Amino acid sequence: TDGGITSFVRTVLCEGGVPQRPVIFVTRKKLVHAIQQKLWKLNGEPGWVTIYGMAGCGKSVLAAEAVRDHSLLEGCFSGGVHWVSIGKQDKSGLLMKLQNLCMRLDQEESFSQRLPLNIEEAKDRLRVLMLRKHPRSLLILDDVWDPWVLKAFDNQCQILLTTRDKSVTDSVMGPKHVVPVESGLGREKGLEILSLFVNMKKEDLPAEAHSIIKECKGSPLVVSLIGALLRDFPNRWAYYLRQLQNKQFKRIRKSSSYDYEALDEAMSISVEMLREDIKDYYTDLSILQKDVKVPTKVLCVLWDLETEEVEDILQEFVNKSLLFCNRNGKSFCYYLHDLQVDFLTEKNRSQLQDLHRKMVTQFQRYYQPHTLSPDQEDCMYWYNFLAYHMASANMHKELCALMFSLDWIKAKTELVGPAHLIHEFVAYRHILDEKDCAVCENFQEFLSLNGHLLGRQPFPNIVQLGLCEPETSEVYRQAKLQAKQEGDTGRLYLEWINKKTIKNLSRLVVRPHTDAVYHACFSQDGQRIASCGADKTLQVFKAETGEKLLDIKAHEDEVLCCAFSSDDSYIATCSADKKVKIWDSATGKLVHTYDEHSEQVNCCHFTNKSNHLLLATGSNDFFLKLWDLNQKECRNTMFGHTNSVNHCRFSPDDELLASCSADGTLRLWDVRSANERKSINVKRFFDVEVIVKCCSWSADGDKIIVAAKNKVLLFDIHTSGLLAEIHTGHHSTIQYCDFSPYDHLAVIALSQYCVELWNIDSRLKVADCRGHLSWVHGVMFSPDGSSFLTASDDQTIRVWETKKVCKNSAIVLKQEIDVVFQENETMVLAVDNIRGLQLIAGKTGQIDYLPEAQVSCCCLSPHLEYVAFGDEDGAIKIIELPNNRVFSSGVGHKKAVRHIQFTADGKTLISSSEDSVIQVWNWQTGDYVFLQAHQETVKDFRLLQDSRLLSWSFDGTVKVWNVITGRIERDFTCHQGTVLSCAISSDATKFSSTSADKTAKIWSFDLLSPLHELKGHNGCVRCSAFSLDGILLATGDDNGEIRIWNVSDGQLLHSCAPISHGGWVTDVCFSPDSKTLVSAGGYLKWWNVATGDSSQTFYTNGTNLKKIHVSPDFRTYVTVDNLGILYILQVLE
Ligand SMILES: Nc1ncnc2c1ncn2[C@@H]1O[C@H](COP(=O)(O)OP(=O)(O)O)[C@@H](O)[C@H]1O
Repeated sequence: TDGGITSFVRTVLCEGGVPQRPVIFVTRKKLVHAIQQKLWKLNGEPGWVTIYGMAGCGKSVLAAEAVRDHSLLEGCFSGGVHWVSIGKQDKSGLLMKLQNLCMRLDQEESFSQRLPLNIEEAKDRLRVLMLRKHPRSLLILDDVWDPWVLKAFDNQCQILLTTRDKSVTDSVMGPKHVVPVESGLGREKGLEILSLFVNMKKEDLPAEAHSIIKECKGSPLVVSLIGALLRDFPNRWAYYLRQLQNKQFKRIRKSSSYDYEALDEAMSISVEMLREDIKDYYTDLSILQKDVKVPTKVLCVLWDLETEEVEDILQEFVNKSLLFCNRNGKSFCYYLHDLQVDFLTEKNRSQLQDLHRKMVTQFQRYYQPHTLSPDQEDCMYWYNFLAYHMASANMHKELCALMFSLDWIKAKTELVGPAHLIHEFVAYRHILDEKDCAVCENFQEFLSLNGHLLGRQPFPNIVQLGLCEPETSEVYRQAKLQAKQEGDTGRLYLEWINKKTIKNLSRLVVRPHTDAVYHACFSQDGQRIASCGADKTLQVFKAETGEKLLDIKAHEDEVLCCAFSSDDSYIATCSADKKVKIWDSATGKLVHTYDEHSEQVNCCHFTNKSNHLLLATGSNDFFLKLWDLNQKECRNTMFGHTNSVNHCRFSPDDELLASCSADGTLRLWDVRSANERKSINVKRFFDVEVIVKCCSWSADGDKIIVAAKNKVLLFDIHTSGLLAEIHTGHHSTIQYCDFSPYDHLAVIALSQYCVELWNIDSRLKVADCRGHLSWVHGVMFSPDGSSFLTASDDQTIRVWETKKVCKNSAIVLKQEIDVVFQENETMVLAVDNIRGLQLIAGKTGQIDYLPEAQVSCCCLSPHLEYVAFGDEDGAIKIIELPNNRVFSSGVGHKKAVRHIQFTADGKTLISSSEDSVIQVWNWQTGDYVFLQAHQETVKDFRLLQDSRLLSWSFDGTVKVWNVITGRIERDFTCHQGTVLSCAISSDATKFSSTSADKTAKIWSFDLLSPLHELKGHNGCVRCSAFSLDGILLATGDDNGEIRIWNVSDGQLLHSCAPISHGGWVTDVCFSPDSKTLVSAGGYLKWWNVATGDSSQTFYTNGTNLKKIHVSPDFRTYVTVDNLGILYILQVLE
């Protein structure tokens, strides 16, 4: 003990949160220095300095000491040090930590307010604050347990960690050091501690002294604890040596209790000597978890006391080394050494539940779940632990009542995201929703769909989101009522009416993982399903009900794939730990492991024939391996791939092994000899590198399908010919697929939660499977191909039945639709996502299908009775509804048909395509009027007053044709490039403005020049509308911007346009009242004329909307997102 401090060192250390010396301190200069050395041996270059050793040997104390020396601080870590206490943590654990470390480093919000909402984000937000804002700083990781935790700090920093396992760094790259600390000190130093505690000097130290140290195994933690006794009870020296002698401590699980012995004893004793009043307070600390510094306030409510008092009480404990604590800034928080938490938990075992119940009880006697303001020292403790205690006390009614509440969700998510809660629901499911209710799933699904929204600023009206759930959901009822209980307050909640129809409701949905699901598959008889994800476990459940069957902890790192053997007798799993494992599918007992791959093994499939029993594995190490489960050894190692082997399947006729890799090849090895028979280079891309993934065989084993970037390809196993090439979801990359055994069906997880099954041979999409709003990693058919499963990042696994999914339906449409608001109801005609078009009557299912050669655009004749449509090949057809059959085909159009509309009257059909003519087919007669704009291409058009028609091409030109007399009355050149949209002033028509990459020039039809150029937008206008007379013209920006302008030749009124939109702003529309402006782009969003927006609500699952259909009453809306979901909203009662 002494002084190396410098007031500088002080501040730097107090800032980084570095705990300060113990009650009694004894230098260990020999080691302190050794560490420091390893620290300079870092230089300026990032690295790792590890201090390892048995618990309580002093590792923490040592660390804090190393950075307590100006000489080392300045000129080395000039930027300071940051102490992060971590301990044993799971994914949610580490987030709670990182979140905290982030509230610390960005105290000013130098780079965004709000904490990170997940580990991945957090890691990033940190790699910045550390490589600027805090450059040349030392990070202190205290008590690291798993290697993956360091993998989040592995961002070019200089880190000094403490750990019991000297192997937590085996999973990290970078220069690494080590500094072993002996389990215990030396009799001299040991004696020193006691010497300093009792107040003597080794000389006057009783005989037992040299003998006591021997019992405390030289462990500082233990020694201090005892030295604390001998101090508070100066006579009983030989007495205590005796107690320490015979460890009278009896803990269940007798067995091999290491560090316990000595510690348990010292603890048992010291605690027993606590005054008969503060004795029950310490017992209460048996619910204080390992690695969790508790703020004072917590205990005040626990013990119905007040700040000062509590602190004194707890100060007594700290004085005996029964409790530790450090400054969090004025307010104090107290922790416990991991070893003591174990002591207390073992001792007071049978009271734990009650102690947990005592907490919560005192939390309710003082707070409300959704009331705690973010200024309370204990604010955090409650959010991330209130749920814990309730369940640790096994309180159904209490817990349920907290989780099954939007207020809690809203309150918490807004503070820490939905990450944690999504975990809680899985964890506490058992004690949570049981009975017969599904109120759990409801909230469980609720968090899936909107998880992406919750926590993100601006915090989304939780009531709205809840209104978009099934009527039959608690989430809905809670939100609905939350609404009505406010009826009239300048809000108005839109209410998705056809919410019912949409939602491809899958026959079954399973939630058994706490992290992303990477792969899942059916048992050979299809009765069961096994799924393995990033949560490190192997899971199995009945295919029929999701009824959990097995919950194994398969690996020590993410599980990339899993499969069943030919007789479902086994299940293998291969993971990132580079191991492969075999399990008894019945009992789940490990039936041996095979570690031989260098890198992570991705592929693992068994032989199909019930005869032989082999396992094939592909790995990032470029090899493939055949294992003979009937042998403790590998059987073959196929060398050959140029890159990572991503997939492999045995042929039905077990003689061949197909293999798929990143080296751009498909390959057929010969099982019986592990020899490469063929290799098929994938060269269908325009030298570029391509990765092939999923790759299954045909029924006869004579064909193989594979996926590469945007395509699925069918090869002839023999000739090696490409028998087919279907192009998938435009331009993205197929993440996974699976070929059925019938109907040449193929299911592929397109790109990001999009799932569509195609028909090879027909080379056409058959169905759109909408079920996830988070990445889909895997997907596959049951063995009879009667159904398929979906595995995703939203950590769910859903089972679908093919038949039901492939049936044609109005659940998913294209964005080409037309609506007719006819008072008593709404009517939507839409181009089906696969074949024809649907006559959807909102406010009633009444969906009527009309098949057709895949139309390209729709059209409704006011009065219904007739519907018209565009064609890919240019065809035009009117169908008459009253009959629903007899139609007509008016010849014309080269390119595919774009816009298409009926005349005011039911006769004549104006239509445009991708060329410069506008067909005016006055059907019924057979007459035609052509408008050779001679432009380049008619961008679009729209009917006008009396048989007059406004038209704009992307040549800056806008014309005013006359139907009946294809005569260009007016012709303007209002822009030097594509005219994107433009509307009329409706009222009168004195005005009709444009918008076109640049600004929004507004005019009057007459003056062959614009009234005034509005060069406001920086992104480029894409839409606009005139106030229903009013005197305003709102314009849509290509960058979510949207300025309001005034009908007065040219000005620049208020630019209400945040983003802190969600991509583009493809539409606007003033309200009759000329006060509320409705907007649509990445989502709908209402505003308030003249500064400030409004009901910024309604987030649609999908984005990139186009044209929002408001109605007369401005109390009904219809739209369609790129997810093909039909939104028919309508202001609440
Ligand atoms: N050098 C020391 N001098 C005095 N007490 C010490 C010393 N080292 C450790 N201790 C005691 O042990 C405790 C710190 O233990 P710690 O270092 O955190 O164990 P671990 O290294 O396994 O995390 C303190 O409460 C203190 O009383």
